[PDB]
Amino acid sequence: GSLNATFYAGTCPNASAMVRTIVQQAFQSDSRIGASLIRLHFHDCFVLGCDASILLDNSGSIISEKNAGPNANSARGFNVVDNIKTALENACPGVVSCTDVLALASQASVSLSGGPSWTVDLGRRDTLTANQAGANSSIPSPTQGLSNITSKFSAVGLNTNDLVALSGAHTFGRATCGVFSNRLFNFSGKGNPDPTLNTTLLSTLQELCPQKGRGSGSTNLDLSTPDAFDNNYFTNLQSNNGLLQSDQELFSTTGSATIAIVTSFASNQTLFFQAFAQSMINMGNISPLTGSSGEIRLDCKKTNGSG
Ligand SMILES: *[C@@H]1O[C@H](CO)[C@@H](O[C@@H]2O[C@H](CO)[C@@H](O[C@@H]3O[C@H](CO)[C@@H](O)[C@H](O[C@H]4O[C@H](CO)[C@@H](O)[C@H](O)[C@@H]4O)[C@@H]3O[C@@H]3OC[C@@H](O)[C@H](O)[C@H]3O)[C@H](O)[C@H]2NC(C)=O)[C@H](O[C@@H]2O[C@@H](C)[C@@H](O)[C@@H](O)[C@@H]2O)[C@H]1NC(C)=O
Ligand SMILES: *[C@@H]1O[C@H](CO)[C@@H](O[C@H]2O[C@H](CO)[C@@H](O[C@@H]3O[C@H](CO)[C@@H](O)[C@H](O[C@@H]4O[C@H](CO)[C@@H](O)[C@H](O)[C@@H]4O)[C@@H]3O[C@@H]3OC[C@@H](O)[C@H](O)[C@H]3O)[C@H](O)[C@H]2NC(C)=O)[C@H](O[C@H]2O[C@@H](C)[C@@H](O)[C@@H](O)[C@@H]2O)[C@H]1NC(C)=O
Ligand SMILES: *[C@@H]1O[C@H](CO)[C@@H](O[C@@H]2O[C@H](CO)[C@@H](OC3O[C@H](CO)[C@@H](O)[C@H](O)[C@@H]3O)[C@H](O)[C@H]2NC(C)=O)[C@H](O[C@@H]2O[C@@H](C)[C@@H](O)[C@@H](O)[C@@H]2O)[C@H]1NC(C)=O
Ligand SMILES: *[C@@H]1O[C@H](CO)[C@@H](O[C@@H]2O[C@H](CO)[C@@H](O[C@H]3O[C@H](CO)[C@@H](O)[C@H](O)[C@@H]3O)[C@H](O)[C@H]2NC(C)=O)[C@H](O[C@@H]2O[C@@H](C)[C@@H](O)[C@@H](O)[C@@H]2O)[C@H]1NC(C)=O
Ligand SMILES: *[C@@H]1O[C@H](CO)[C@@H](O[C@@H]2O[C@H](CO)[C@@H](O[C@H]3O[C@H](CO)[C@@H](O)[C@H](O)[C@@H]3O)[C@H](O)[C@H]2NC(C)=O)[C@H](O[C@H]2O[C@@H](C)[C@@H](O)[C@@H](O)[C@@H]2O)[C@H]1NC(C)=O
Ligand code: HEM
Ligand SMILES: *[C@@H]1O[C@H](CO)[C@@H](O[C@@H]2O[C@H](CO)[C@@H](O)[C@H](O)[C@H]2NC(C)=O)[C@H](O)[C@H]1NC(C)=O
Ligand SMILES: [Ca+2]
Ligand SMILES: [Ca+2]
Repeated sequence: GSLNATFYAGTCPNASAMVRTIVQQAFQSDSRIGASLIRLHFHDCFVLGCDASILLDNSGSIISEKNAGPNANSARGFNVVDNIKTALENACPGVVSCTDVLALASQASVSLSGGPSWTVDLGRRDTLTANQAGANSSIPSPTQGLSNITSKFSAVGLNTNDLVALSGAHTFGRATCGVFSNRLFNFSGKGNPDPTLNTTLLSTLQELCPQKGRGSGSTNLDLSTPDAFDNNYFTNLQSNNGLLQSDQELFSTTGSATIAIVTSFASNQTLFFQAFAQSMINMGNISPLTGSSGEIRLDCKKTNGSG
């Protein structure tokens, strides 16, 4: 419905700088926050479009996406999002959508982490509903395999190029034992660890995530540069060092078109950065609410009139 770069030009011209300022503050105490923030945009877009559905808390009317499988005890940064919103509301009351906040924060997070900048498209509007069931089914799982994951991307209009570049977001941030422990001991019922997992990594992960353990351990998505936004994620894959089954599958899946793309990104960081920016824009374009559909939420946690 034609999101555009200049949507707030009249009404909140400095929105981008303001978001960036808050995200930078946030980074001061939490190295992980930029990663968590971009993930929220991803999880937002993949369920009923980039409509801030994910942000909504439980109520009598709302069964929160926060409780969905991919989100529960995993998704994070909601308080920081509130802090960004509070700044915007103070400068430009009633203007900037939560859906837009997520898009803007994503760019700030990458740029602040040494990554590329891109021109965020704006004009999204905030949903009055959540779709927990959609979150359970629409969002890719790390263990469902590349074909299913690729279908899930297609399903929202994102192609293989998009999939590989976007997977590059795993260049920063963290993962809990449970999302990758299937690799560790009895992979795919084989009785052995995933052979595509670098044995050096395997050994440390095994210690981190003991087989009859509680699963509290957490580690870096990118063992090379856990916080910098760079192409090391791709180089890692070349060395069997991708963390998630879904990560490594991009390189190790015999005959996958993904392999050449990863190699290309591994060779040329600039190329990866350019592709990542375009892909972020593409993801950001998924099924927006626009015009007078939806609302501008005053508090991202709640529909207007609920708090
Ligand atoms: C990026 O996306 C933005 C959102 O779509 C664009 O801005 C919107 O642009 C429209 C105009 O096309 C703005 O609409 C108006 O809103 C005011 C009230 O707030 C109305 O009074 C006004 O209506 C009168 O003018 C009409 C002519 O346009 C008459 O036909 C009408 O009878 C009235 O006399 C008008 O309301 C629009 O009228 C036409 C309808 O088709 C339309 O449904 C109705 O909304 C709108 O306010 C604005 N939204 C925001 C948040 O700014 C944006 O467009 C550019 O920037 C704006 C500010 C305008 O200057 C546009 O002319 C300009 O193209 C766009 N930017 C780019 C580069 O694409
Ligand atoms: C790594 O993961 C693998 C997957 O879990 C696992 O593999 C095997 O898993 C199970 C073993 O528990 C195998 O299933 C069994 O198959 C035989 C014969 O086909 C059945 O006789 C078994 O029945 C059992 O027998 C009684 C009846 O007499 C059952 O009532 C009872 O449930 C009992 O479990 C059993 O059958 C299953 O029974 C329950 C049904 O709901 C299932 O549909 C049915 O399959 C399975 O054949 C085998 N799969 C594969 C791909 O190999 C690995 O376990 C191995 O180590 C041991 C635990 C031992 O089970 C070995 O046989 C396995 O090879 C596991 N490997 C490691 C090291 O952890
Ligand atoms: C979407 O996925 C989430 C996460 O799996 C569903 O929520 C979870 O559902 C389970 C079981 O229905 C709850 O669990 C218990 O865990 C045991 C299962 O191994 C049960 O035997 C035992 O009864 C426990 O009470 C989880 O607590 C729950 N997890 C979270 C974070 O909320 C979710 O399911 C929805 O919510 C449930 C509470 C049920 O009401 C479901 O009917 C309901 O569908 C999934 N949501 C949708 C729309 O599919
Ligand atoms: C590493 O990746 C970067 C980015 O993808 C490559 O540089 C880009 O190369 C493209 C060409 O494929 C180049 O393309 C456009 O811009 C032109 C106008 O400026 C336009 O006329 C043209 O139609 C294209 O749309 C693009 O500008 C450029 N991006 C940047 C930021 O420089 C890079 O390419 C190598 O260097 C470029 C300049 C070109 O000479 C290529 O032929 C080279 O391959 C990649 N390096 C390597 C070794 O592959
Ligand atoms: C298991 O993980 C190991 C550690 O990451 C990995 O070894 C390392 O592989 C890299 C890549 O070749 C080596 O790096 C040099 O060269 C490139 C130049 O482009 C640089 O980017 C690097 O920074 C570095 O200069 C690195 O030295 C190497 N470390 C050790 C101790 O060997 C293992 O890779 C082995 O298998 C291949 C990937 C191949 O590269 C081997 O040479 C390498 O030893 C990795 N094991 C497996 C099976 O993937
Ligand atoms: C391609 C399919 C994808 C799968 C299977 C996947 C799965 C996962 C999993 C399992 C985690 C760890 C969750 C946890 O341990 O709590 C995670 C974290 C993360 N995801 Fe992905 N994801 C995918 C795509 C994406 C995309 C498209 C983006 C952004 C553009 C993204 C950004 C992130 C970030 C930054 C983290 C770390 C978050 C943090 O530290 O808070 N992922 N993802
Ligand atoms: C646009 O936004 C930026 C950031 O919020 C504004 O600049 C900051 O202004 C404060 C207040 O004096 C300073 O403490 C910061 O050091 C500044 N940060 C940066 C990155 O510049 C800026 O003034 C805003 N411009 C307008 C017209 O409102
Ligand atoms: Ca959504
Ligand atoms: Ca990195």
